[PDB]
Amino acid sequence: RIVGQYYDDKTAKLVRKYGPGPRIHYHVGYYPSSEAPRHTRDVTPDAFRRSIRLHQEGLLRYAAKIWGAEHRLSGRILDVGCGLGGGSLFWAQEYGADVTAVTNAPEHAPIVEGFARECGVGGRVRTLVCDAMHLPLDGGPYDAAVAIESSGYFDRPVWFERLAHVLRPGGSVCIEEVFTTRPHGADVWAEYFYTKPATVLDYAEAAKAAGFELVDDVDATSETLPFWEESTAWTKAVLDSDSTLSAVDRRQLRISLMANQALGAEWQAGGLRLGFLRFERK
Amino acid sequence: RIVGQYYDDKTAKLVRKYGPGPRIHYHVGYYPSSEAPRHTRDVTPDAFRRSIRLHQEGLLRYAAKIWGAEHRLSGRILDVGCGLGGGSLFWAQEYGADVTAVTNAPEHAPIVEGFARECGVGGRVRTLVCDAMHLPLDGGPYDAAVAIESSGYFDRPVWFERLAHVLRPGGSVCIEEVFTTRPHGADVWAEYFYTKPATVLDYAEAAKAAGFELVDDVDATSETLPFWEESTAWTKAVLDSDSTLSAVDRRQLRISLMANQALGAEWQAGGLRLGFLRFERK
Amino acid sequence: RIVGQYYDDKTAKLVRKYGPGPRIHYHVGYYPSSEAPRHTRDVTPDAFRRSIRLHQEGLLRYAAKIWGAEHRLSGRILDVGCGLGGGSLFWAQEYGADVTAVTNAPEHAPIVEGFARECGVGGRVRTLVCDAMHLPLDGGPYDAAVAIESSGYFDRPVWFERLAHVLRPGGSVCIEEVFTTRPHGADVWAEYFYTKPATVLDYAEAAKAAGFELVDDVDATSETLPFWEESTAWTKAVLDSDSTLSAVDRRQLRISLMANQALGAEWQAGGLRLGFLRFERK
Amino acid sequence: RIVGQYYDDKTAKLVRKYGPGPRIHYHVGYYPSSEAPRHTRDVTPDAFRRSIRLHQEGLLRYAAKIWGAEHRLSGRILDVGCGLGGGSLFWAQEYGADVTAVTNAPEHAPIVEGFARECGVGGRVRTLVCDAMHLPLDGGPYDAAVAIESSGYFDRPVWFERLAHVLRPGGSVCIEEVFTTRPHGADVWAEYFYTKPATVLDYAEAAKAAGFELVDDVDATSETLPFWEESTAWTKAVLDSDSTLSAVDRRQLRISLMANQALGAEWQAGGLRLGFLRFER
Amino acid sequence: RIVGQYYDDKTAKLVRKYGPGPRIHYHVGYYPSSEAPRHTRDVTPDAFRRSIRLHQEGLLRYAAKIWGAEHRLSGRILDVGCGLGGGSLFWAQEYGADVTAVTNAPEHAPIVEGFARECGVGGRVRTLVCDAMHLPLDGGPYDAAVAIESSGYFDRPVWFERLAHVLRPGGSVCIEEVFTTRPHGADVWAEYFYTKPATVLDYAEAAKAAGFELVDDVDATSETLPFWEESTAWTKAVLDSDSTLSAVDRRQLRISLMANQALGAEWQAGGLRLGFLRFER
Amino acid sequence: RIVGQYYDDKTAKLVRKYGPGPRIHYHVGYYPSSEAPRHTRDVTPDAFRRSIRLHQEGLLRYAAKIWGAEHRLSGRILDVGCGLGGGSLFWAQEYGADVTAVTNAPEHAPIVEGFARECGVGGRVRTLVCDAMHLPLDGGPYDAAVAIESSGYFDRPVWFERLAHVLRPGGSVCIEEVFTTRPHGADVWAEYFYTKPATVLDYAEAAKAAGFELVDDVDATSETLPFWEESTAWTKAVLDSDSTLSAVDRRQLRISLMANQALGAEWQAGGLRLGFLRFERK
Ligand SMILES: Nc1ncnc2c1ncn2[C@@H]1O[C@H](CSCC[C@H](N)C(=O)O)[C@@H](O)[C@H]1O
Ligand SMILES: Nc1ncnc2c1ncn2[C@@H]1O[C@H](CSCC[C@H](N)C(=O)O)[C@@H](O)[C@H]1O
Ligand SMILES: Nc1ncnc2c1ncn2[C@@H]1O[C@H](CSCC[C@H](N)C(=O)O)[C@@H](O)[C@H]1O
Ligand SMILES: Nc1ncnc2c1ncn2[C@@H]1O[C@H](CSCC[C@H](N)C(=O)O)[C@@H](O)[C@H]1O
Ligand SMILES: Nc1ncnc2c1ncn2[C@@H]1O[C@H](CSCC[C@H](N)C(=O)O)[C@@H](O)[C@H]1O
Ligand SMILES: Nc1ncnc2c1ncn2[C@@H]1O[C@H](CSCC[C@H](N)C(=O)O)[C@@H](O)[C@H]1O
Repeated sequence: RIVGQYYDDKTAKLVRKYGPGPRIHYHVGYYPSSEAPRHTRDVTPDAFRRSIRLHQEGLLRYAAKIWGAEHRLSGRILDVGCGLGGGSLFWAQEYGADVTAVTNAPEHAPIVEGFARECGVGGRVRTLVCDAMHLPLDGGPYDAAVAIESSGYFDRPVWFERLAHVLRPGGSVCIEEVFTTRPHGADVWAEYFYTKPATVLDYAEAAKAAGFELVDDVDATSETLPFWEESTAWTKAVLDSDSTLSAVDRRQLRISLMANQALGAEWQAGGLRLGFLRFERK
Repeated sequence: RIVGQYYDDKTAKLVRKYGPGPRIHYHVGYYPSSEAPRHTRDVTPDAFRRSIRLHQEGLLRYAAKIWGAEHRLSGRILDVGCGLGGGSLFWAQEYGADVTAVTNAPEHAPIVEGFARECGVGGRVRTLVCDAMHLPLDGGPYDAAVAIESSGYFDRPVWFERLAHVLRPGGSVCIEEVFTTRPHGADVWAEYFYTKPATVLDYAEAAKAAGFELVDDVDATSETLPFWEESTAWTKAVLDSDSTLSAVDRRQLRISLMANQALGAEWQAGGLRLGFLRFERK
Repeated sequence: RIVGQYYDDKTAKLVRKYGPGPRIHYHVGYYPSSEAPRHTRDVTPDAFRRSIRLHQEGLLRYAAKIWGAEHRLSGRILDVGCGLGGGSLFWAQEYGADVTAVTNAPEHAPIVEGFARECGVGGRVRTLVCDAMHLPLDGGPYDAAVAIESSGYFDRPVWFERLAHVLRPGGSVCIEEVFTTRPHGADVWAEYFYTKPATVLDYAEAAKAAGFELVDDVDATSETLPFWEESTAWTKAVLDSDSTLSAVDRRQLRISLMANQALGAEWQAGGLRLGFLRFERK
Repeated sequence: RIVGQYYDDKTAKLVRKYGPGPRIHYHVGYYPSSEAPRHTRDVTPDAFRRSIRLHQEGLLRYAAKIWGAEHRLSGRILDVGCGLGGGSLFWAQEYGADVTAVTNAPEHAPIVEGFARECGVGGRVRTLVCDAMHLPLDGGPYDAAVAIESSGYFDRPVWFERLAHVLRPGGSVCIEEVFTTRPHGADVWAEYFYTKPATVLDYAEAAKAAGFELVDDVDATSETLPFWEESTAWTKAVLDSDSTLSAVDRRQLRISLMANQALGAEWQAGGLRLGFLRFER
Repeated sequence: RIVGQYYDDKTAKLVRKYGPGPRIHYHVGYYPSSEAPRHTRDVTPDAFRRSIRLHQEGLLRYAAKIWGAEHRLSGRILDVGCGLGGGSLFWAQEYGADVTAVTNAPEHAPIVEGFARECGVGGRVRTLVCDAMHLPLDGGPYDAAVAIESSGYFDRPVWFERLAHVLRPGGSVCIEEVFTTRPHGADVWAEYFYTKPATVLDYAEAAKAAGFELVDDVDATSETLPFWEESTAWTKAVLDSDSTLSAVDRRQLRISLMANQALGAEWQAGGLRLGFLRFER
Repeated sequence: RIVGQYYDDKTAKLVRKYGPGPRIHYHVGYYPSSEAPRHTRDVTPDAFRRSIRLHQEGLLRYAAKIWGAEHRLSGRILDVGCGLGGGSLFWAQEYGADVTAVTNAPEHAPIVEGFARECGVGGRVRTLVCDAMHLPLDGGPYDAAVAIESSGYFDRPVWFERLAHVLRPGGSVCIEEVFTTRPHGADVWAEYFYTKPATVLDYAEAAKAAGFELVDDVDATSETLPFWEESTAWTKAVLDSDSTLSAVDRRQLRISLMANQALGAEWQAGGLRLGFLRFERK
């Protein structure tokens, strides 16, 4: 949709906040203690940035553990909604996977190829720019598909049909996602990020219809709540310190801070769930 | 029922361990800090008994909070799988509910009424020896059903259907239960307690087919883990201190001790969720 | 006897787990390398059953070696606490002994004679339902008594006195047993098996007061530890593979699994010795 | 200075609260689960003092764990700001260390010595009534120096210079202290106890300039916050229980309660950090 | 030399014993409990080959554990004396490494390449038909070099010199080998397999003179002694089972049995050590 | 007896073999794996010496663990049969004990005071030269007594009476010792070292008579067997390498080697037991 233009235009802010390096993640970070680190020695934007980065990697490491990526994500896999390729390179390098990276933000694909060349995995990571519900996917059967915080953009009934045609029997669909637990329980997240979160039931119903079984359903809501404290704290540090900010840039950072507070309030209100689902194709 | 007789044989040990009347609870306790109490001066059996009982009440006090017991559990309710009446009297005394307590252990029904009479609520607490998913009940339409750690013995598709007919529109089904998060994630729990734990997804599927919306899905695994520490230390204390135990009782307590360690381990292993659900009748 | 009835109720599970006749053993197996067998290709229940049985025979073959069974256990012997006859037939068949097998489980006496008859040794193996430390036995003086993992149920001061009268000068008492090495070092063993383990010192004191010299005190704790690995893996295999198990049997097997881990832990903790003793009558 | 006299004056009000032991401790307690014990039906002053003393002892056990006192704190050590000798005796008895206990409260020195004898380690524990930033180096090189809640009273640069000359190479300097995490973050603590708390960076800079390497930094703010609830409860239990309290001591106790209430609020406000540090020479 | 031709000749007798996989291994097996599996009622040649292949694979899993192949063996590495490529493929597949596989048996090079494709790592595994002590350094610096049972064929000083120029600083050199523990301790092994086994000290001296630091030394003699019992059993199972064996191959098999019997006796005589070593540049 | 003159005269050989340093032990070493280390890089006498020394320290560390020396051996204790003070300094320094070191070899006491001064524990370690069964012991009640491989020289009935007068109630007697398990089962050890080993029963009988209870009985026979391989190997290395040996010194080393082989053969023949006993005064 317009979401590809919305993801295009914030390329600059993502590299500012979640860069640099070759692996830039754009998803919430995982704090296995449900507590944000205390930042004392160093309260500059770069301190929160590196802490956000490290715990965003912690999210991937945690997922590969509970999903047993050693055998389930080491083969030929789809990285649906790849962002800037942080996840894509993570599977390619940590588990040797051959990755097809999918995005509807064209500005992003060349960045992912750059970063893959960079780490030397350009022969095992490929991008393609299309909608993930209409994608023609040459590349034979894939052993798995991973969606880190992108399935909220998808039509789930139709998306799971798509994956049923391109995933071999017994292949996995691994989803990290914001879900509702009550109705409207993720509205702040939904309206601000142009997503349409549903319940875990909705995902399971749509996946069952296309021939997938739910084999794992993990609640990481409490372990990802600290991400909003760090995300907020970073935004405050930039506003507080950098005096080269134009009035326009300063207002976007302000709007980002205002949103991070309302998102963090929602996260703990009990109406949403940060989940890790894994489906197996029947 | 084999398990109905299993519950009858438990009464004496249930009464000794979960303390005297009038409210005797047979569920896990709720430790809001996810820390076990440090019993530093007094490590007697009665000291762990009291702490276990205090937090078993806390479970109910907590559940009353998240479920809005003041309007949702203050009317004509079903208390399904009622144990020795602890939850029955709680709802009847703390929220004025008219409680119909259901159980398949005949030995327990007179116990509960003898305790309801003692508390001056004998006219608003009656029992029904019963299979939860079978009887007609001519108690007119019901405002709510509560099931605290009993629904694991039930055929959830059939049980929700029963409830659909006896519950009024918008009436609630409130569940505290051990669910699986992946297949086999509660095998110790299942085989030791004759229980058939299922995933929260299955509960939602079964309740939907019967006409119920899931409107709340709270986690409390880490807040109930300290209960296994406390229950293990009670059993250790009794084995260490009580020298008037028959070899038969001592063996049961040694067995209970082994079970409590396996259960506490399983609580931590990730395959298991202690959650609170609330459904609403369409 | 409460424990006599406990042994009667065990027969079916004893027969299933410790393999079919004619020699059915109910003691720990003896692994001379203190290593458990690596079952690399076949991890079926029957594969662990066979290995357990092979090493249960090895226990007897080992004990025959260290005890000089050729001259010491080839005559008129008592086999006290005889189980299902495994040891009885071993001594009768491998060393030509005339065996009087003693037990307090009435269900087991016909089992043993049906197996002695099948092996053509029915005239040199008779049973005696009995308390070990009570009956008169008019089997004339005896050359030896053997007690393989049964003496833990006995009053050792009284039991050695009985034996002193029915044994001839220089006759041997051969014991394999779980002893304590410090108080409480075998509490799991004791409470789960209704047993009263004592230190080797107590056995020596009791046997001295009755007229017996201790002439051999062998350790075999580390050589019998692998048995708990094997017994645990058998139980795991049955739970994993056998889908026709009643909830009752499944629960017993889940309980046995928990017990086997606690026992294997206790075997390693230092409070416990699996030893072989030989006494000689003065 | 006036501080050494300030410690002299509160000797009796401090043996009442934290005594009698032979080990009296004057530092916060360590609650490993980060919550105070629920106190049963005994809510008397002695019930709370016993709990306070318990977790005070636990703080030293925990410091001894993370510092590996087995090797690092079992030799010839300085106990810098020994209070009433509770920490000094601890190292002497639990780790077979020889301890030189430094204080600027001359009244406390006899009390530490008397208690060293009654424990039978008087031949392993001597006192030094002096300023910590002017330590007699006659007495040979020391293995380590430990400062439990005393270093907020020190000129850190100067103190670490003194330590650089009395401590062998590789010697450890083990510190438990209230640090700041931001400016004015420990002002209630500072202005009430006459300390100058500084950040962890300040401490590492001063240690560096004297040849010391920061090798360990543990945050124990959460685990010591309940001390203020037990310390507040004890005070309330005293005002509530004994009606044979003079108006003057009843007002001193009251002021301590208001202080404990202000101190515990600042402990959770974010601006402060109860930390454990170790430097190597 | 004559060795490279000696490896060429035994290609068929070695695919028979240790194939077919796509991973064929030519090193002893690792039996972590130090005893061979009791073989049931299936005592056929394939039953033993499967067991031999199992613990051969386990040796590489165990080496990967103690070497931490996650970081050290997951980059651009040399597989020095790659045999039929079983170890090469292992590092490519299990640790996402890029592998240059060196051998002096030219017949083995196609077999390693063919198997690299069939596993889909042919773009991560190239071969080098050359002498290990004359390695082409064009091909950029390597992260590590691994030598599973090949270094007994090497001039260690010269080989480590070559390694010092092709390996980045901090690069690892991971060796599994038969070492001597005393003079003549591996003579059966040496004279049968055309090797010159040396002690661990010899290896560390030669590595040092080329700038390498010995950082790990594990003794696995006990855990690899059962390989000779399984290897002997397999041979017996073949002589016993198939009566359509030519006299010539029946005599070659017989000689291998006498060899395995002499080799396993020397493995327990004390004079030899199956070891795992790691050097850092 | 003459044993003090026998212990005097081998002062030279003990320092040669088990020195130097301040802690020289003269007891068997403890190898927790029951396997002697493989010595390959370095097979000189000094390699075996240091390995013997290290595992002799391992014996003390193991004993303080199973005896909980932190509270049981940190007080005022008797080190009966102190040798050259290795054990004495170990308790004084590792657990802060105040040690009275007893010996009948006067040449040895000044060596122990030297080594105590040396380590700075001269104020907490004192020697006295007398027979351990007639010793006047001023020094109030002692909290414990330790005997590492010396009680074989003592009259056990009489020695335990002595300890009953000087040990406070609840104090420990900690014995490491060679014991017989069969008669004559330690004859090689006994005749060569002028000891009179008895059974564990004999020790318990004598200790019970003077008011002690046996609370711990550990079998370390298998863990100390490797000591004879190292002790032999050292003796061979000295004979093999050192060419400055006189014919007399070379014959004593030969005689020592011949004895170490016969002692090592006895150790595994099953007739002796290397034990760690702990008695508590009633
Ligand atoms: N309809 C659609 N089809 C394909 N990709 C879409 C899409 N809508 C949104 N996306 C992509 O989904 C991603 C959401 S955030 C990126 C997630 C990334 N895997 C990470 O965690 O690092 C963006 O890359 C966005 O471009
Ligand atoms: N099939 C069935 N039908 C109705 N009740 C059942 C049942 N199977 C088990 N139960 C009941 O469910 C309860 C299990 S635990 C007791 C729960 C109680 N609400 C408490 O927390 O104190 C017992 O009352 C048991 O008798
Ligand atoms: N009081 C008693 N008198 C006689 N036998 C007893 C007894 N108590 C228990 N036993 C027996 O002791 C045995 C325990 S285990 C079975 C042991 C058997 N020798 C074997 O190893 O196969 C059982 O036969 C049990 O019936
Ligand atoms: N300038 C100074 N020189 C030496 N000691 C000082 C000092 N200023 C304060 N102190 C001492 O440092 C201690 C602070 S509080 C006491 C801490 C003690 N280790 C305990 O935990 O119990 C007091 O003994 C105080 O007298
Ligand atoms: N001089 C030399 N240069 C390079 N490779 C050599 C060599 N001499 C022997 N080799 C090779 O080293 C290997 C020895 S055995 C094969 C080892 C292999 N890593 C495996 O475990 O399967 C053979 O491939 C042999 O051809
Ligand atoms: N009758 C006796 N009275 C006191 N000591 C004796 C004795 N007979 C032998 N000893 C002493 O007992 C010791 C035996 S060996 C020394 C053991 C020492 N604790 C160690 O393990 O390091 C010698 O010191 C010897 O002199």
